Amino acid sequence: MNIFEMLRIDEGLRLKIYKDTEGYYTIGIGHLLTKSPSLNAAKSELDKAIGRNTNGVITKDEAEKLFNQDVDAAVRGILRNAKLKPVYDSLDAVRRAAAINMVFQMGETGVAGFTNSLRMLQQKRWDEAAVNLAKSRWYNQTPNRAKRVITTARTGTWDAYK
Ligand SMILES: [Cl-]
Ligand SMILES: [Cl-]
Repeated sequence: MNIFEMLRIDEGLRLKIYKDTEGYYTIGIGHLLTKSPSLNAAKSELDKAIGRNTNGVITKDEAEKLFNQDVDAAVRGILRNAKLKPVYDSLDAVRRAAAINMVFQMGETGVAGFTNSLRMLQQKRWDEAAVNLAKSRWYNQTPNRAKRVITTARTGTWDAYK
């Protein structure tokens, strides 16, 4: 298991513009296109992202390209973030995959927020970070995926994904 296969499971793959859980226009593997209510602002964002006139439809390859750029951007957002980096640097490789999952889904600003959990993760207080992470909108909105990420953080194993 790795961060790519982990996220591919959690986000699925979709070759046509679609709406995410929050109602936002998305495509491929969890690639947010826009928060605007326009299928047209979205077809616009999509085209600019792909470099061609897609008509709201992309291939596996294009989707994978987006995916790769987004995992890359999550990692880099973590490493640049003064709040995130040290927590991240302190973790093992499995747990790191979890942090990355969180960032890809909710953005660096969101996670950077989770102050208390961050502190407990760093202190390697596993059970408690898991309890605190659950007290969030995130968990309440997408509980099964959140449970998977949270077990990954708690345990340091890929159990939840096998
Ligand atoms: Cl992009
Ligand atoms: Cl879910």
